[PDB]
Amino acid sequence: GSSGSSGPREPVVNDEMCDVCEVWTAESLFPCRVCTRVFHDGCLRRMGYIQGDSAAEVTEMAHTETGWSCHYCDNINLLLTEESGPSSG
Ligand SMILES: [Zn+2]
Ligand SMILES: [Zn+2]
Repeated sequence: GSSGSSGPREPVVNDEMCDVCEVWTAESLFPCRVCTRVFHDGCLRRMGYIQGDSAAEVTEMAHTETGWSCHYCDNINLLLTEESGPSSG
């Protein structure tokens, strides 16, 4: 194979490291910032998590404070009809 890596000084460890890249960036990380679990939208579609035809007229609107909310959070922040269907009870 091949080997070659040194440096007894390891970089800071942040819990906000992509689960597919394990890397962060100054700017806001996707999907969200607060949501501990961070994963690049592309890392999902690529690997094989989404691969769904979700043609939309939007590129990336997560960074913003009030934009897209990942599944984990699934917050009803966005102002729009979110008719839900909970188990009849
Ligand atoms: Zn990633
Ligand atoms: Zn989220």
